[PDB]
Amino acid sequence: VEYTHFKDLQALEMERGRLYETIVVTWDDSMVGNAAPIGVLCTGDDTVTLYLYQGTRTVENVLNNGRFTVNVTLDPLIFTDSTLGDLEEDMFSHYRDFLHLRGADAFFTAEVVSVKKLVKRDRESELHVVKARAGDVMRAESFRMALNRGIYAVIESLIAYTRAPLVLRERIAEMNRVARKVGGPREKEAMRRIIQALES
Amino acid sequence: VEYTHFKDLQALEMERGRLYETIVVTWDDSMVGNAAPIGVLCTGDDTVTLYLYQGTRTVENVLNNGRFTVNVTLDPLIFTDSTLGDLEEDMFSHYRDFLHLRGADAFFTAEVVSVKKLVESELHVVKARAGDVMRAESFRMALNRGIYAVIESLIAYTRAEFSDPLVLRERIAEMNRVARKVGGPREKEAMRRIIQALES
Ligand SMILES: Cc1cc2nc3c(=O)[nH]c(=O)nc-3n(C[C@H](O)[C@H](O)[C@H](O)COP(=O)(O)O)c2cc1C
Ligand SMILES: Cc1cc2nc3c(=O)[nH]c(=O)nc-3n(C[C@H](O)[C@H](O)[C@H](O)COP(=O)(O)O)c2cc1C
Repeated sequence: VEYTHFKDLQALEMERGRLYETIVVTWDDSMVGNAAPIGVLCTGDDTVTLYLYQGTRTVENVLNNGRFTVNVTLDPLIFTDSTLGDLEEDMFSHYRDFLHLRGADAFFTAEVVSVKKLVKRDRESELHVVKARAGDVMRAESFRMALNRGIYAVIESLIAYTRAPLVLRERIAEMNRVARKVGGPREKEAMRRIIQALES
Repeated sequence: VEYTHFKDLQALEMERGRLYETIVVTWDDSMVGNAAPIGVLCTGDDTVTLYLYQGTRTVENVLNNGRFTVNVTLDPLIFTDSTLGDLEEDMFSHYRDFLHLRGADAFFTAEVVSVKKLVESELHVVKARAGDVMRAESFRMALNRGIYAVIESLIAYTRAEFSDPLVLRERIAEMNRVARKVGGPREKEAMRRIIQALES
């Protein structure tokens, strides 16, 4: 596809504080491409943060060269093929000396400005918090939106509500976590309203 | 907000065989507005199908006057408020002899062309023709859960070794149901690959 060059992330309509599901493309020093789904937190007009688990090709590539592209797509097969295994050589395109996803609705180049270790606890792992600056922002005519799970978590909770015991509370809890993790104040307020109606 | 008029559903990039999550606005004889989330199956350039469970105001209104609008929004509080209770009067607007959702990114008028009663619960299958298609500048996409069903399945997949096979089995089963019901060939194929990978 053909890309139009834009100044920054506002052309992708990314909003400060939201986490976007994206395909992150990285490469080793032989320029062998790697792709994987990674959440990308928008922190400002031209900055993002990534939270990267240890021992993946994504983190090792990124810590080795400080470079990556973030790629917007809504194709479930790209998310699937880059999770179950590796994308084929032909899924990688060059842009200057960055690689990106062939056929991405939008991508931006990114350079690492800081990295920080971080203990994660849920249900203990150590992660890298990688803050980056966006360089060139490339948008195709096929771009519509960057994928965000906030609206989906509210929708799944409403559907569960319409059919409302331990599983339900559990579903509502997973969805609330997702909404707080990735969403904005409207999503979080939606979740509050739903939990309120469930308590009643 | 301002709308542009369009001929058919292609303007909203709805695809045949996909189910969209929308707000359906209906009204009684006194033109009292009702809004509720309803799935809308796109069946062609200007046709849709709705599946309407018994005993809602939505079905009562639609079977009574054979008219409604389908309204595109991604606002989580609108889905939430119209599920938990009722939208207030200022949430309805006029278009010709139809009501629509005030502030919708897009809406279309629809006229019932046939209805069929299905049998536990009673269900009405309502086929309708799309009339005027009205698109605002804020329009990006109509909401569809297919990509989210894949996304949820892939996260569950990456967490496979760390959770109990039973909840995992059930979550994949349910995301499979969603992709089947709402999704296109790519989402269905994605789910097929995921389930296969889990079985290996
Ligand atoms: C939708 C989704 C979101 C994900 N987000 C992250 C994330 O933000 N950070 C991370 O380290 N891994 C994340 N992952 C998991 C990685 O994609 C997964 O570990 C992948 O196998 C890494 O492969 P790699 O070794 O090629 O880098 C995510 C996976 C999915 C399916
Ligand atoms: C995301 C979502 C999709 C829904 N889809 C349908 C559907 O297609 N058909 C239906 O009968 N009800 C559907 N519902 C449930 C109704 O919205 C719900 O019963 C609502 O309370 C009806 O309100 P009413 O009495 O104003 O019509 C859906 C609910 C949600 C949250």
